[PDB]
Amino acid sequence: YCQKFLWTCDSERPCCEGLVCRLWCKIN
Repeated sequence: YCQKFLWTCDSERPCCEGLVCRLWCKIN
């Protein structure tokens, strides 16, 4: 799955649509 908001993402792990992969997955 994509990483949920508080689910810290890595640049190897995609963020959900509308979310940016910062330190953690941030919503726009």
